[PDB]
Amino acid sequence: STGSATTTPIDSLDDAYITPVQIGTPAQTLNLDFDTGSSDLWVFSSETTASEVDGQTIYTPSKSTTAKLLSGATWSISYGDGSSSSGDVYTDTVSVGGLTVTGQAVESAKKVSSSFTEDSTIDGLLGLAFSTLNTVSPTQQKTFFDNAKASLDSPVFTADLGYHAPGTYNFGFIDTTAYTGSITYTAVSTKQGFWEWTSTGYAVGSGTFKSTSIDGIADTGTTLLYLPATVVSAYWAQVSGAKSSSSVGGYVFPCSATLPSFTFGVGSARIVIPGDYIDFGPISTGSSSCFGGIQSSAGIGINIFGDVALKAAFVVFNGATTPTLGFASK
Repeated sequence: STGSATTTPIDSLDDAYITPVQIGTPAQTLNLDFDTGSSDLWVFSSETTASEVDGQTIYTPSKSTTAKLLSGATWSISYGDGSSSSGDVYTDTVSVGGLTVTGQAVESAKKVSSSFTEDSTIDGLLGLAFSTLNTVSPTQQKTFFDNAKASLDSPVFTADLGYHAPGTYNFGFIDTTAYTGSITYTAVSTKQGFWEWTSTGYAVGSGTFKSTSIDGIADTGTTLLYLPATVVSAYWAQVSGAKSSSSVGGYVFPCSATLPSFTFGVGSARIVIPGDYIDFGPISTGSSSCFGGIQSSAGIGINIFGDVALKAAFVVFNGATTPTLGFASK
């Protein structure tokens, strides 16, 4: 089997992407944030604290003839930005782009952090990291991908995120028309439960490539590119007037600037992030200070290849017995 679904930015900055997902019988379509950095499929629901729901579409398990309470199961998750959610668990039929999993754990939120409440466009998250990170207790649950894997034509999914435009998540096949050149594959460590890999270096604009190993995770659920302070300083030093602002919470730059590109290495291959992808716009409405799309990972504890990086590539998440990650230009 295969599936193919379009993913759409939630706003004009590509702050996140939402993908429609069918849950239950009859189908209830919710728009979920597909998240290769976590492993829980959770939704706003009829059980979510009412004051914490603000425009989201909710899953109502009592209206699904295939929903079943997973008795005794609870979940609770915290993301690296401080966002969180928790609740109980149902199993139900879940379909993405024509690919159907029966008995999928659908984690119903009883509580969500304000950061989720305020995102009216995001009805929940669909985790695509390794199932070892799943937070359901006392019986850990499998991701949608893990459940689908054996039925898929090939045990892979691909992320093809757009810049200020829709893109595609495919399951079970590689669309050879969706990228240019060849796909370069690189090793993955699953020890921490993430799609963790090692970039071979970087370049700033038209500068020379610096060969250096940068361990990080491929995280579709993180907006920006978080890299070591040395790398990030080297980038922003090429933008007149750019500076790290403690009050704002990262690097800002004059909105009048033209940003240089940023290149990262994948083996001997190179992925180029155009400068425009690194512009996250005014820090507040009407400001001439703009927020940068490349930020320091210092104090996160891990480097994160988020959407800024991933949307410059066609990315293969290869879930074979020994997982790997593939990147192609597009």
